[PDB]
Amino acid sequence: GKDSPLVNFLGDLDELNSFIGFAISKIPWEDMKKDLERVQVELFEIGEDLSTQSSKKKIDEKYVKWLEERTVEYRKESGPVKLFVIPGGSEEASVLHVTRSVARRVERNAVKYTKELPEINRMIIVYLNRLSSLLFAMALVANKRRNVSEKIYDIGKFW
Amino acid sequence: GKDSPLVNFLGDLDELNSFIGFAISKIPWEDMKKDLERVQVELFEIGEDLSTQSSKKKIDEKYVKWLEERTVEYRKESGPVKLFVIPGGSEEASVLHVTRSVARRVERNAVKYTKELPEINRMIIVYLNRLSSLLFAMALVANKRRNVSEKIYDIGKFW
Amino acid sequence: GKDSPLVNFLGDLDELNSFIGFAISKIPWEDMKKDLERVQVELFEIGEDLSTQSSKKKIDEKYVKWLEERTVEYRKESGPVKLFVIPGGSEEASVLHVTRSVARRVERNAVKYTKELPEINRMIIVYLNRLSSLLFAMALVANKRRNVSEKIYDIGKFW
Repeated sequence: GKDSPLVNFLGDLDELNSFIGFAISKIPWEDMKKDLERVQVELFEIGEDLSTQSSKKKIDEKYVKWLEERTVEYRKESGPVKLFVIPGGSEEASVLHVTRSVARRVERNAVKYTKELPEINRMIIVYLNRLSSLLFAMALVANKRRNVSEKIYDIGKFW
Repeated sequence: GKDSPLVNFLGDLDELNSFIGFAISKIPWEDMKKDLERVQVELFEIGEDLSTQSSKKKIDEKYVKWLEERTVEYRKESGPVKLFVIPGGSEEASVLHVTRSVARRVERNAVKYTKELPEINRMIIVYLNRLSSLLFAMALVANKRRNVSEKIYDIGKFW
Repeated sequence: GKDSPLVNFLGDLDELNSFIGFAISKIPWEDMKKDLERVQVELFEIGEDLSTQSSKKKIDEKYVKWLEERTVEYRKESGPVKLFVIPGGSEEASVLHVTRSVARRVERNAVKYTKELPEINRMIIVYLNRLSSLLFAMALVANKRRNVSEKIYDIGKFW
């Protein structure tokens, strides 16, 4: 039976994974390609965690850790940015922002699916949350590397 | 708490805003880039309207007006087109059509969110409706500027 | 009245149709462009089937047949591939995978819409299911034609 919470969650993961594959094909920098390729493998691990109630794979803090550390490294390169950043700029940053918004849609759906499947590993939602911040940091670096300035809808805070 | 109607509406606005950022990065014409960049700022204003029950920003008829006037200008350039237009053609028109279909998805979701949040400013749904027609008109002009003919699934009407 | 199951189904078909239009604009091979252009026309026929309770157009086995036969031809060219394929590679295969994941989202939604509209022609869901496999086969051929190797998250089976 389809349309189930599990099938839909796996479907959302695949959609996100496919946009990531598209971002990788449009980004020329090896550091970002390497990081994103690791995320794709881990999205498959997340799917196996979900599909086997954490029996075959179990997402834990180390997965989340790596996302946070890479996020810190990209931000070190881009430097501080005013919030909010209007998504866009270089085609590389633009595709990363699209991918980021899809990751956020999967994150919201995951919270909803957890209501129907309380057994879902909570670390999965944390991973998804950290992933969107990593994608955001990568988009900032993409524009910097492309000599493109960030467009801001200024709310008075910076990151 | 996430998964709420407000958080989901804001998430949909961000996804649309990100596709618009992607369309801008793929379009070489300054008139379209200028118009789309204004829409991105206004999507942030729409988000603030929603988030503050129209206290900090309030979408009104003038926002919608500008969308309609620009729509008329693009259509003046493309001339009449038979309906239905099969989405595609130049990469520029194709990305505009994708963006248009996402705007329509946000518009439908907005109608659904209004059921859970009757306080939402109705002008927001009107803005979203006009935006998809503007994106459609821009896609027609994009193909014309690219010497690409529109593909038609003819229903006997023209616009 | 919007937000209805019919309006949402038609909206999902349009979103899928628009991504297909985008994939066509990014693919240089005439065989794939021809096949995808036929799918776009048929998505409009599916919309008319839905909108007229199969009165004006009626999706039947021959539609599905053509999808399966073309799928077999692309697979003959790509040869066998290990599963699971991590979506991505060439920009052509990447956009095809994104389109494939959207087709799968429309397929899942269709199952849900059928619950609210039991009159929907069941062959429509079958068509959507076959379409995602065709898109998958095309993505394999796209990478082969681009000298790009498939990335695999190996589950021990091949197709």
